[PDB]
Amino acid sequence: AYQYVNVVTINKVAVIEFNYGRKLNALSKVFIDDLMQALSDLNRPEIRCIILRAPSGSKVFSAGHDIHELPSGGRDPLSYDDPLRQITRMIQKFPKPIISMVEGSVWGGAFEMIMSSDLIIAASTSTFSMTPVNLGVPYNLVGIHNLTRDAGFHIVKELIFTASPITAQRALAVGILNHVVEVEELEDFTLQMAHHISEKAPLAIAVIKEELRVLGEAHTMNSDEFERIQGMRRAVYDSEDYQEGMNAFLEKRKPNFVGH
Amino acid sequence: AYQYVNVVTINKVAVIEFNYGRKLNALSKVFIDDLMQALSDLNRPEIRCIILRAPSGSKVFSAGHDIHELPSGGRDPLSYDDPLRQITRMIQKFPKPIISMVEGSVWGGAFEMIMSSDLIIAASTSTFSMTPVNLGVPYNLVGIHNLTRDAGFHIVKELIFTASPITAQRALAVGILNHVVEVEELEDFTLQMAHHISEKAPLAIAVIKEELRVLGEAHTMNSDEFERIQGMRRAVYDSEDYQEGMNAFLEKRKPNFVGH
Amino acid sequence: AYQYVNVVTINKVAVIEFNYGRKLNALSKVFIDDLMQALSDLNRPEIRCIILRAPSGSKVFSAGHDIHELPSGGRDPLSYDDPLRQITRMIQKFPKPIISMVEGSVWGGAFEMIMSSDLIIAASTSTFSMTPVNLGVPYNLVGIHNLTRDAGFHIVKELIFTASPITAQRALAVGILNHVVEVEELEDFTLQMAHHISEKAPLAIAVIKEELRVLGEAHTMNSDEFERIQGMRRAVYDSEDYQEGMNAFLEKRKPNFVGH
Amino acid sequence: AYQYVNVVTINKVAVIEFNYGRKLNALSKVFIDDLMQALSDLNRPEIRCIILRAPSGSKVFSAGHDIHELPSGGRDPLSYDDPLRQITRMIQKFPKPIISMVEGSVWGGAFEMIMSSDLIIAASTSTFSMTPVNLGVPYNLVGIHNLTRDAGFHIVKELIFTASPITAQRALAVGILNHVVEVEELEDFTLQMAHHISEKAPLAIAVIKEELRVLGEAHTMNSDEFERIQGMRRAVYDSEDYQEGMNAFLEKRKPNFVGH
Amino acid sequence: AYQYVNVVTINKVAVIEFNYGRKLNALSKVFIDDLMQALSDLNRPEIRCIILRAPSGSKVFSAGHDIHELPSGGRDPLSYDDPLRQITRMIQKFPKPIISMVEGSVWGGAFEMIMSSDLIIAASTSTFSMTPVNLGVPYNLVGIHNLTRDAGFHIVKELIFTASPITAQRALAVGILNHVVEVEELEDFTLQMAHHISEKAPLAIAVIKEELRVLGEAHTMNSDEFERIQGMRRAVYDSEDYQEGMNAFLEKRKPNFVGH
Amino acid sequence: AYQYVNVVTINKVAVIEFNYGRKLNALSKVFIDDLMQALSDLNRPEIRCIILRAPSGSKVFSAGHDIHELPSGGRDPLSYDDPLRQITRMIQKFPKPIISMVEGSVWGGAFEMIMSSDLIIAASTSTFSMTPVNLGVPYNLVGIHNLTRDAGFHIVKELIFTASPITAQRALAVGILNHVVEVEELEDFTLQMAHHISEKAPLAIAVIKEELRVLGEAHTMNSDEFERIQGMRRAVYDSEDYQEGMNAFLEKRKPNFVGH
Ligand SMILES: C[C@@H](C(=O)NCCNC(=O)CCNC(=O)[C@H](O)C(C)(C)COP(=O)(O)OP(=O)(O)OC[C@H]1O[C@@H](n2cnc3c(N)ncnc32)[C@H](O)[C@@H]1OP(=O)(O)O)S(=O)(=O)O
Ligand SMILES: C[C@@H](C(=O)NCCNC(=O)CCNC(=O)[C@H](O)C(C)(C)COP(=O)(O)OP(=O)(O)OC[C@H]1O[C@@H](n2cnc3c(N)ncnc32)[C@H](O)[C@@H]1OP(=O)(O)O)S(=O)(=O)O
Ligand SMILES: C[C@@H](C(=O)NCCNC(=O)CCNC(=O)[C@H](O)C(C)(C)COP(=O)(O)OP(=O)(O)OC[C@H]1O[C@@H](n2cnc3c(N)ncnc32)[C@H](O)[C@@H]1OP(=O)(O)O)S(=O)(=O)O
Ligand SMILES: C[C@@H](C(=O)NCCNC(=O)CCNC(=O)[C@H](O)C(C)(C)COP(=O)(O)OP(=O)(O)OC[C@H]1O[C@@H](n2cnc3c(N)ncnc32)[C@H](O)[C@@H]1OP(=O)(O)O)S(=O)(=O)O
Ligand SMILES: C[C@@H](C(=O)NCCNC(=O)CCNC(=O)[C@H](O)C(C)(C)COP(=O)(O)OP(=O)(O)OC[C@H]1O[C@@H](n2cnc3c(N)ncnc32)[C@H](O)[C@@H]1OP(=O)(O)O)S(=O)(=O)O
Ligand SMILES: C[C@@H](C(=O)NCCNC(=O)CCNC(=O)[C@H](O)C(C)(C)COP(=O)(O)OP(=O)(O)OC[C@H]1O[C@@H](n2cnc3c(N)ncnc32)[C@H](O)[C@@H]1OP(=O)(O)O)S(=O)(=O)O
Ligand code: NI
Ligand code: NI
Repeated sequence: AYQYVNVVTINKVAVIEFNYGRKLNALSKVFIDDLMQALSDLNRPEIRCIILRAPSGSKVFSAGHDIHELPSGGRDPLSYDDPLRQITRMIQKFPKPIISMVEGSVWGGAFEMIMSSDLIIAASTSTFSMTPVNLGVPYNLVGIHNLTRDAGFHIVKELIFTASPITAQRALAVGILNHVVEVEELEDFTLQMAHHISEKAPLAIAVIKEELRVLGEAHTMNSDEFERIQGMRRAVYDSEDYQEGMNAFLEKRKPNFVGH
Repeated sequence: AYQYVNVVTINKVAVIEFNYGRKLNALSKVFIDDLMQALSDLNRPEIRCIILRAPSGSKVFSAGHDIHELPSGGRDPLSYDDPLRQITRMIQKFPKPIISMVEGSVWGGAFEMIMSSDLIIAASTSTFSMTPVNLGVPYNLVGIHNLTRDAGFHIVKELIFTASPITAQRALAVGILNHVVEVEELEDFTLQMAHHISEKAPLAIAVIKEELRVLGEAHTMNSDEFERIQGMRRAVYDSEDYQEGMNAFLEKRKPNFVGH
Repeated sequence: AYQYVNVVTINKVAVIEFNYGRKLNALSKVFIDDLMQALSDLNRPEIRCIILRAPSGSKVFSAGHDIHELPSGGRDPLSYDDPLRQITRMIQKFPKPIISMVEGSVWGGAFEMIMSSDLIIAASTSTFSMTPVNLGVPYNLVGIHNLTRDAGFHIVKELIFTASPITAQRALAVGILNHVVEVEELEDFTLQMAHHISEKAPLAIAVIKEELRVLGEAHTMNSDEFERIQGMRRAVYDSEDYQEGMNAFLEKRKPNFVGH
Repeated sequence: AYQYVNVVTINKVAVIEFNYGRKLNALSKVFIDDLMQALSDLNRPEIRCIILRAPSGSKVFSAGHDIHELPSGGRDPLSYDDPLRQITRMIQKFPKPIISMVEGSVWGGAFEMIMSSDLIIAASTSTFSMTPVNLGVPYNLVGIHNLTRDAGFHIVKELIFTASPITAQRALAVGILNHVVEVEELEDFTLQMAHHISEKAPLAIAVIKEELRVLGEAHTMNSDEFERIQGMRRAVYDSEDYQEGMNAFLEKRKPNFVGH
Repeated sequence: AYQYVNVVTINKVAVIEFNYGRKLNALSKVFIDDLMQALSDLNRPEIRCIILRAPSGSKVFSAGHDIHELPSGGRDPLSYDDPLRQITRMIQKFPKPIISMVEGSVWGGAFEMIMSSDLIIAASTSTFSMTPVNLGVPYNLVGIHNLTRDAGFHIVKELIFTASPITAQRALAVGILNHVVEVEELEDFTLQMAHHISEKAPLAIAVIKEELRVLGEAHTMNSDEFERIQGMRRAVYDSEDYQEGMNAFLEKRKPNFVGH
Repeated sequence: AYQYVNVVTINKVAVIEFNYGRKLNALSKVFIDDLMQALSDLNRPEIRCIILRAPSGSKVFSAGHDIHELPSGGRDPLSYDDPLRQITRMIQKFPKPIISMVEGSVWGGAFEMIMSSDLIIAASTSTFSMTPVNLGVPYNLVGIHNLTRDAGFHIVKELIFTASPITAQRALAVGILNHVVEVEELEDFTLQMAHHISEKAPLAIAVIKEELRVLGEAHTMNSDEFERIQGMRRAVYDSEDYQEGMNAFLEKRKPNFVGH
């Protein structure tokens, strides 16, 4: 029923499995359109819990935002109706829990996507990287905020400023992951927890989830502060460095950033 | 001088011990009113630190809200002057440190109560559960907010959406607990910390505790957002699921939740 | 060049070494003025990352706020223009990452200073304490807020109410520190990470740092609540206890606090 | 095409005329559902400006909330999905200007409804009253806020505390109305302005309307404050006085309020 | 029963008449303490509306803050527990409408006091001046906020930057006053309105006043911004100019301000 | 001296007169850069009050934003460092009162500019229009906020949705202006007020001006609401209507807006 995802229903749990292996489940507009369609189709009282996953044995869970779909320069790369912006809002507003079940490496926007979900259960061999400083991308306020609700600020700044992968074991220690399991146990450990959640009161889960969403968003600022940040972001997406970051990825080389 | 608590004073440290074991120290109106009177009576310059505890050897620290006293009549069960709501505000505004010293199992409202205190020191055998999804209860914004200042969002959502107990060891790992001690060392570990705090400057403690309280509360939202959440909560406490949750608990059977 | 700091530039990384061992790198105005000038002078495109350190082998990283300079004539000791308040603003607003590379003991205002920095890498023998309750100091809102973005509320309250030192191992476990290494590896580990950061896109680093700063600050309150807190702080810095704390420190004796 | 409104379209201007004169255009659920359906049907690119009006010659523009549909005792009479609450939100979110063109007397909820619209043009004989204090109604935060964006606090508190009618001339003087015109010129004057607005850029109008909506709503408070206000409101809608106010209106007698 | 006020109650209305004309009803601690005790004594269910007035034929309604009680030698003149700050909070939180019935001239803190009240009815010969720039006083955030809810910013800035008296006619036109009437009608007009308000639902009045109070207060800012403003205010109350403003007032001469 | 403004000092008052009559004082980058330099040059203790004026006899006070300098499409026209955005911040943060003394017609950005000033004194023949809906411009949040602190919402929505001029008399009536005077009296009346202000306490004026600025900006919102607004603004500046509005102005014809 979808080109880019496969949905299986097990009792009251729906498992949405990525089927975009040819672009390593990059969050291209058409992939995200199918994932959002599949979530919408599952917004029914007989479904009580969602699992997001890559196919069994995947080396790459998701390669993150489709770098080819980023603008060439002079345009905001992460505007409100960008597909990554759409899917994080939809996950956060969805009235059922969404568990990210992670096998393989997770990159950039895909790391934000799983951080926006309710629980993360990961393989012992999974790895996690936050990548805008590799490309010169001015990440947006909402996107950064979605990275700050689990690990502390020092941990988050190390992840973003180094863009270095962290292990599942370190991700568990700093509070990013709920559980780390051997890859052979991942699917059944995650399904056991999803089935348990599915026996609980779904209207209580939905309103508690919404209350947590609203409290998590409730860091408020005045208009001048937001427009000041937007002007800083524009200077970045106008920079030579942003174009060097895009070109280095296209030419498969290490970018040379100079600070303009 | 109280029916439902025993108070011992050791120089500048006051220990408030639950005396409601008949009802597993459930947070009934008469128990909370005594606990609040005892705290009020200890608000004197000669007292510098409070310890809350269950009696030595308790299997159950507190069974949480008295489910007989939960409003069933399409009436908000966690309104501003509900005893649980009163005691958390009082604990948080109290100008001395309050340490929860936990032996036995902690449930629901009693988990929110210890989370509202300043430090938690627990026995290695103690266990912790947050239970509103078991009953279909739409936990209130302030109450949920009180669960979000220690562990991360993914961890909080696991605790609430599963309603599964966690060990003291996991509660320490995720940042809920300050210390975990062998049961036979719990009382003297907690007392030595309370005596030590009692040597420090009480006016500096009080103003710093109050500054943390107001920074912790300073997640702000507009009226529309609050009224929208209140409407969602009312749809939950009006639901058939909420009735089924209450009735199943009291009739000692598994509830059948349907999403209405 | 600078009287009170030494700067070594290695490729794109600047290492700022404290040179105030006379007062164990206490935050005297003359020392902070030199540190802020040295930071300002490093705000140039060819510098990509800063390390702050005490001299190799230091027993004391920083002894904290200069207690001789703390106002005890009954004015606010932590007003907006105080050296500690100035250096934390400058570190947070600095468009390059600032890593605190810690060897030795860290006290009070120096603990707030490293908490305000982006990443903290510490020696396994380093120790950390937050000390206002030893002196009767009413720590200000911004300074307390700077302590709340890494460890949870319960842990922060234990640190502040006890003013007890914690080990590097505990500071890592509770999420204050990024990494703990053997002293012999501290320069190698820290420089490797700083050089790595220095290959990344500096304009993306700067805007994301600023986004995190403004999100971190975005706990808002009304004027009445601020003026109320300021009145409570005044009552503390006018107290007999505050004079007793200051005198006790200068006379190298134990303060006796009485709650006025 | 509607039972309770009549819609006329003149180029880019739509006039929605009430057709509920046998209940004096009271804001009953059936009337408001037709009004909201008519607005939704007009959310089309070629419609640029809406006028809301009562029929020509109306003595009563609207008698406000249907007092027979106000919750009798114990339920919030002004919950998020109450019809008055739904229509003010829809008017304010609607991406085209909505002009209230007022002939006759305006009461209670209907006064809040025209205040929620973008412009008010009124007959010289029109009158305005805000009536919750006649009935003992605890008007909700969003609804009170909707009355505060035109005239000052003192003038708003006079209107609500007295429940006395003001003339169109006073309503113009204090900043509630845009224009006052003789009743024979009201339709022509309002249509000329609507046609003129309709020549302007609709996407600029829509985004500026939405910017004003969000700035108007951006009075934020913490969860405890909202829950405290909700507890005060519940005490009022649980009061003897609230029952007495409803009873007195329906028995056409002077209420006897006693402050419980 | 009071030295500095006279209270008369008829039916459900109380009139608090100032009795401190030998000091032109200056807001000395002893006068504010009596006014607050009189209002506290009237917080009874049978009292439903308060009027504040000067005696019949007063030239000076209130000469404002007693300049003799303004702190010199570097304390904040408008700290949270200053009598003017206490009375404005008490009026705003008082669960009954408070009408200011004004005959004569209104100065400085007394202008803030009447602005904090619910309605102002004034004689046609009344005059109003806001005076901090006369004395070099850094008016506090709450106090300035209390002046912004009636007239627009440009008008408020004219009143403050000029310190020039405005007529009752102009005060009515700009939205500061509810009504202006000839002196001989002032008491009859105000009593008619107070007695009319006292027949309305008191619990509805109280909750709506409190909702307006919290919405009015709900302009929120971060800790840094409040601390930055406080540093600015301290520099002013530490200034040459502030000492010169007070000295000039008490020596009955014109200050020479120099901007230090 | 300046190419595009003329500055006169009279005692402690500085008058900045526009000298760009060949472009009807349009807010070009070269003009704004000169006005800002002149303002910065006058930030001196011997200057107490600023007046902004057009030359005596001007038909046009300012034609507003230089339409030639708006970016053609796909670019935000009112970014943080746009000249209009810069000048309004600088006027608002300027520690001396700035009085707009208006002869002639005021358009668009020039209307936002005088609104951002402290007081407006205008000739009886002056006229005022706010014009973004003539051109299809998505005005920014800060810009709109600057139009909301004087007149009420219904009045501001009329001015913006119609783009029709208002007279000085109506602008006085709705709270936009301080004073309207005959053109022959304008200069003398404005100078007398400016000289009067110049004898008051400048430090008190500066801190109260800054308090008002921050209270004025203190309408706060979460990141998502800001980014949702920016997405809407970008849909407008990407629109065919935006291109049509600019092309119509250039080609001197009536635009044909279609809603995309
Ligand atoms: C902008 C935001 C964002 O999400 N950016 C994307 C962040 N993602 C990344 O940085 C991952 C970039 N890719 C990689 O590091 C490697 O391709 C990955 C994931 C490790 C796996 O390496 P492999 O050697 O197995 O495969 P290989 O290098 O040959 O690539 C296979 C084909 O897929 C392509 N590819 C990979 N990632 C992306 C992507 N994110 N967007 C678009 N295309 C992608 C890659 O270029 C290659 O294409 P072909 O050469 O045409 O076959 S931000 O950075 O968070 O701000
Ligand atoms: C509503 C909020 C809240 O705090 N709800 C309450 C959450 N509390 C719980 O879920 C704990 C429920 N109870 C249990 O799990 C077990 O009773 C525990 C506490 C482990 C005790 O086990 P035991 O085997 O020793 O005793 P047993 O199950 O036989 O129960 C003995 C009698 O105590 C009763 N009881 C227990 N808890 C409560 C309660 N919270 N309110 C009212 N009654 C309670 C239980 O019904 C039984 O009563 P009898 O039938 O008279 O023997 S919320 O959920 O957080 O939103
Ligand atoms: C107010 C905020 C704050 O930052 N308070 C300060 C917190 N700092 C402290 O508690 C550390 C106090 N210092 C010490 O305990 C000792 O100096 C420690 C670190 C244990 C090291 O002992 P030593 O015997 O090795 O060194 P010694 O005591 O002789 O000091 C060397 C010279 O520097 C001086 N010194 C030290 N600390 C400070 C300080 N915080 N402020 C001002 N001066 C300090 C110390 O007095 C000595 O100077 P001389 O006696 O003149 O040689 S708050 O508390 O966070 O609110
Ligand atoms: C909850 C909010 C709200 O909007 N409350 C309702 C506010 N509306 C009012 O207070 C209007 C009350 N009614 C009146 O003042 C008069 O009925 C009105 C509008 C002036 C016109 O008087 P008339 O002489 O032409 O007709 P008359 O008074 O005899 O009543 C005709 C029949 O209609 C009825 N009626 C009127 N208004 C309402 C209403 N809002 N809800 C329900 N019924 C209403 C009135 O009771 C009478 O009924 P019958 O005697 O059976 O024919 S609140 O108050 O703002 O909080
Ligand atoms: C500090 C805040 C505040 O509320 N400041 C106070 C603002 N109040 C004023 O500026 C009013 C100052 N006073 C005057 O303008 C005149 O005294 C007024 C009130 C018009 C009355 O004129 P009169 O000719 O009838 O009486 P006269 O000028 O000779 O003074 C009578 C005696 O009372 C004294 N007086 C007056 N006002 C105050 C005051 N606010 N605090 C302390 N004393 C005051 C005045 O100095 C004179 O004193 P003696 O000659 O010693 O009997 S602030 O400025 O808003 O921030
Ligand atoms: C975008 C923001 C903004 O500030 N927009 C600009 C708003 N300003 C306007 O709409 C005013 C546009 N101009 C007019 O209304 C009239 O040109 C004005 C002030 C009344 C004077 O008309 P007159 O008949 O007296 O003289 P006339 O029109 O013949 O002289 C016109 C020459 O000057 C030019 N002009 C005028 N205004 C501007 C402007 N704002 N930017 C650029 N050029 C302008 C106009 O195009 C014409 O040029 P030439 O005749 O070709 O030399 S927004 O709209 O607030 O968002
Ligand atoms: Ni927060
Ligand atoms: Ni406001």
